[PDB]
Amino acid sequence: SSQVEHPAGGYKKLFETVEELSSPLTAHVTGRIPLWLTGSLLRCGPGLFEVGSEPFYHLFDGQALLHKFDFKEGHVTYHRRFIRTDAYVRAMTEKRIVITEFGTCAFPEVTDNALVNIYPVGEDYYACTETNFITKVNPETLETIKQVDLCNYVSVNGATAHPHIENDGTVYNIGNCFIAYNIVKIPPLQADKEDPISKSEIVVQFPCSDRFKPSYVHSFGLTPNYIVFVETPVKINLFKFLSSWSLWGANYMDCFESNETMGVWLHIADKKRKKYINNKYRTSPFNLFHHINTYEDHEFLIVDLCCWKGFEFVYNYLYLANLRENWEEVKKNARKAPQPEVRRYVLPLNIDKADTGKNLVTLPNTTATAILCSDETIWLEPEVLFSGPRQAFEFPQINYQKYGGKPYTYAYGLGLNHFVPDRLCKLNVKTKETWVWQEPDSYPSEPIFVSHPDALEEDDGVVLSVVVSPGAGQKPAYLLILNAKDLSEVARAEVEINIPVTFHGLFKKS
Amino acid sequence: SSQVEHPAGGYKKLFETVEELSSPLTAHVTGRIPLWLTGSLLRCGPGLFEVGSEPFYHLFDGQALLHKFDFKEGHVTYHRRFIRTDAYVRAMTEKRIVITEFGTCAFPEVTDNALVNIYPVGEDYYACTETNFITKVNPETLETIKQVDLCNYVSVNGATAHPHIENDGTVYNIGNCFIAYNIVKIPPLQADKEDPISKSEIVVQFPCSDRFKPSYVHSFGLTPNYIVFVETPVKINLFKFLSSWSLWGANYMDCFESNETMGVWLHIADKKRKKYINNKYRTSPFNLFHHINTYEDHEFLIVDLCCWKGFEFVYNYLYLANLRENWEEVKKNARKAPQPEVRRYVLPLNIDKADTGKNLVTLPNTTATAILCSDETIWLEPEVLFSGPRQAFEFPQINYQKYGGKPYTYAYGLGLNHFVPDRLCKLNVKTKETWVWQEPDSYPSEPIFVSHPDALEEDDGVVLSVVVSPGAGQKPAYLLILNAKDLSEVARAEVEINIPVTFHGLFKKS
Ligand SMILES: NCC[C@@H](O)c1cccc(OCC2CCCCC2)c1
Ligand SMILES: NCC[C@@H](O)c1cccc(OCC2CCCCC2)c1
Ligand SMILES: CCCCCCCCCCCCCCCC(=O)O
Ligand SMILES: CCCCCCCCCCCCCCCC(=O)O
Ligand SMILES: [Fe+2]
Ligand SMILES: [Fe+2]
Repeated sequence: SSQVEHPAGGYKKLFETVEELSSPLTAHVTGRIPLWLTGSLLRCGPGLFEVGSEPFYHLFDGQALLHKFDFKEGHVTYHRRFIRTDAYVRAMTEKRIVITEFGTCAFPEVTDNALVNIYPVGEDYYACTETNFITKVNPETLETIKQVDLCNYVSVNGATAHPHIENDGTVYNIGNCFIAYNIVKIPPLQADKEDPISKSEIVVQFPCSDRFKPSYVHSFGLTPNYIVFVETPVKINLFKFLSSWSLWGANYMDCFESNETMGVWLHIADKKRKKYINNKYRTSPFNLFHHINTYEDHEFLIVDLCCWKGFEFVYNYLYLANLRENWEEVKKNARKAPQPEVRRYVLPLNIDKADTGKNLVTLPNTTATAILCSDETIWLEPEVLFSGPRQAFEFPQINYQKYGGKPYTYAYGLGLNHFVPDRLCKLNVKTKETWVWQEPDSYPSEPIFVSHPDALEEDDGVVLSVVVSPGAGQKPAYLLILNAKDLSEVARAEVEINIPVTFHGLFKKS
Repeated sequence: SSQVEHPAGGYKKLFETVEELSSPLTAHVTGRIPLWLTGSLLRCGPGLFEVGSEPFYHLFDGQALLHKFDFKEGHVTYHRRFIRTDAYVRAMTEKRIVITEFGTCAFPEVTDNALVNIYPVGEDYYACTETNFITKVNPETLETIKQVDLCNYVSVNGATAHPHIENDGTVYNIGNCFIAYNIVKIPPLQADKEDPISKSEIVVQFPCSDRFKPSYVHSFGLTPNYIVFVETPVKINLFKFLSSWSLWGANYMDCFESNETMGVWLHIADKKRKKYINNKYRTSPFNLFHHINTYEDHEFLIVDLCCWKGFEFVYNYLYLANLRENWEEVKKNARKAPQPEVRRYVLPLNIDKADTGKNLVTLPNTTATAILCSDETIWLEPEVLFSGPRQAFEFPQINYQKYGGKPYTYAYGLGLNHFVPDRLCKLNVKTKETWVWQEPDSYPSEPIFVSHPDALEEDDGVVLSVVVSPGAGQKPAYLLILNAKDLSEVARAEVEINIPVTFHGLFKKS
């Protein structure tokens, strides 16, 4: 949990327009930047929160800004450029809001505002949002290369900002199809050197709980042998979605509703046999954005999730007007929102009818349960790993390359305090011990883990976070490097300009 | 959690017949019994697990044995006597099992085998089970005085072994009525000196979820202004219950079944206005035996519970044959049982329709939620206070006289390890810190708190537990005194004879 209030309102700087740079700045280092840290931290976020006098309304509406911190020989640079999307380019051309964003209807066509994340496919990097358009970008210059329409290649209406990436470069993602949820597989770059997106395929399909209302989907789980998909009660109303949007004046946010009675349905597919498995896993209602990690342990799937307890769409609390309120009002507004909680669910793969009415979760080191009912639904209860009053352990990251999809012990996260990011966290998922890093009037980003090259242990490395530190006596922002063992500070690299909120990203080793 | 295995099987001594004493034994003290500790620890349990060659089958079948440790001027005695119930007396007379017990059908009429608890009404003390018969006993000699049939006074078929006792001596309890659950109020002893049981009344009534199947009920919650009842999916099948029992050969255990679809329904009544309040609180399935404590905080009820996650009846795992198995087999048997978990539920008293779809739990220091649905059910999620793999924090006790029904911080409990009692626990319900007391091959009882008589703080006192320590190198049993602050040992009082399992009891100040 956080141990801090924010009466000064410095968090408002997360949602304030900035300018791009024409070339990299030097970042003033204090402490010691590890000499083995060589490469680029690449992150996305909104950077332009109004076009002239026309305002963007929602957290996810501001125009995509691609950020880069470079690390070489203990020295750091910072650079940023707006992504030249249709949304941005046409807004600059016409000097108004042209494309409808998530929560901002444009007055008189799908957004490609790639403000959320960035990931590799073959030798390329793509910025994304959650729509059918991803944007190829140059990871060294931050130039925008190409718009790619996933619909030209596979049958999906969108795809998440959280694809899983296997060690050979294979990319998996999930997307709505208008009804199913399709898993897309993009193969690694092959000898022929042609673009791996042109070899995309749907490998497996998950069914939908309601023919006319698909669930919103933000991420999914992957193990060597299984794919896990969590169907939440946040639904997309397709009657509102597929009508004339500039008639009645709609945006994406206007098309969501909550199903009060379904709870959550969890789904598994066989990854290698490409086959949906018909186990009716059921539990109580929550929103889910980020899976932490998933793994196989005997005949069981361990599914670790950042949950929000309730069926109301958490995105309702993320209009900019609310996030720009003063501290007492920010807290008041979040009182009735769903409560964040890290939960471990355990999914049995061997369902014996003879165990009807009992708990199937026979593993020795969890309190998670799974009850086989007579209708063959399997009712799940979680083991809670972390729970704090409006204190979210969010934007989770692990040592992904070596532990993604596998037995693991540690996760790192961004700590939200009534939705305001004010700390960095580490959770031991076996023991539930936590570690916190926190300074007054400091607003960090998702922490990203980078392994030490001679690491023996899961947490032998650092985490990198971009921190916004407003109010003079300090420089506006900095790159924070923390030791992954105990979250003690190793270094920081201060810059002379503001940085707004960023959502996701990656470290690119060079 | 426990840190101990039990390969020696010493826990079997908890379920072995003992002989009563004709007068008190001296208990050899080591360490220093507090000089302000003056009075008697009174506890009930089974003491006779077979009649001749006819065996009792279930944990709750053995014949009631009343235990007493006396404390005066740093010296301790121990005494025990079988309760002269109809079950016991007739078994001694006829030299066989005459009355059907909970899980033991008698070959050829309700049991009054008062093996569970003991409590005060006016100037009297009554041993109880959960039936319509309670047994008046003498707290100084341990003589049995008389049988009382609650049906002669109030309309109930039974009553729990966990009445609440207000500071003036008022007694509240709950019982099934064959359909409702009735709250019985027994007033304090008045000037006229007549037995307060003759002034018993039903003050309020809780409705039943199923006309033909009432829920099993073990305890309930009480605050200055409210009564809380938790209706679980463990049901009593009245078609099986009310048929001729010695025809098809039935016992009490044979009449229980689990409703797979209702989950848990929570109920509140206005204590002072004597009125059921019609709020449809709903959550997922669990068994519940013991409420820890209940209290009012602004317009909310805080409801702390020892839960078992699942709908299967936990009492199915408590046949003596299973509890007498070897350790590896005990653990194996408990793998599919419900998982124990301490949970805090929070019940809003102000339901505004304008908040439909949202979390009503606006308190600042909980993660518990309560969601108002369109059908007006209020779906609850808990804040988990303690969770360990088959490690139950059970038989909870608090500083009851000063904190029962009120804001509080500390609970004490008996720690079960795959149902085997092997430690004593303390839980801070605000911070979730725990403290443990544990020795190898030692099997404690429910801890009971005694305040230092001039204490101003909540945990300024001691806990008392009766501990079975088999295997030579030690005396068979002892009374354990721990400091309530940190569970560090203060003293023990060893006795030369075995003591079997005991369930509940009290400290009687003299
Ligand atoms: N990560 C926050 C949401 C944001 O990425 C976003 C911004 C703009 C549109 C949008 O749409 C999501 C839908 C796309 C089509 C298929 C259904 C989901 C989603
Ligand atoms: N504490 C463990 C259960 C035990 O007290 C017990 C032993 C024997 C009979 C019995 O009956 C409970 C029913 C009484 C009538 C009303 C329904 C519950 C209960
Ligand atoms: C760094 C963000 C701070 C302000 C917003 C915090 C509220 C986050 C709520 C949970 C996560 C929602 C998903 C956002 C990340 C994404 O777009 O992938
Ligand atoms: C000291 C008891 C040890 C053996 C039984 C442990 C299993 C207890 C399960 C939860 C509590 C059930 C109620 C027992 C006490 C009572 O009858 O009131
Ligand atoms: Fe995300
Ligand atoms: Fe009990």
